[PDB]
Amino acid sequence: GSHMQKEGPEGANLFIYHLPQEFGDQDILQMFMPFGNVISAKVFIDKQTNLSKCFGFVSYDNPVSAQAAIQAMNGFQIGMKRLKVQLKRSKNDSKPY
Repeated sequence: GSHMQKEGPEGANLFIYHLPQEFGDQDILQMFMPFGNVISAKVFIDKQTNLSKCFGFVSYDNPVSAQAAIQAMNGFQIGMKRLKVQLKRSKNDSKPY
């Protein structure tokens, strides 16, 4: 029934934050798919108050796919918002700055 949220395993760890107005949750499964398989996602943006967050996470099979997408989607802006992404570094915060 109730299961804990599946985070990426040993070696691949992908957090996608700061998605543009056409990127979003049912579409996260859509554009990342030919570079490798989906396992679980949800966007925690607290929808009723809109405090800066827009913070994400996702599960990819095995580490030969970590480093091959982690740099093709870094810094290329889509629209009025920019995408910044990295290997799982020590989790201390859930705000941009």
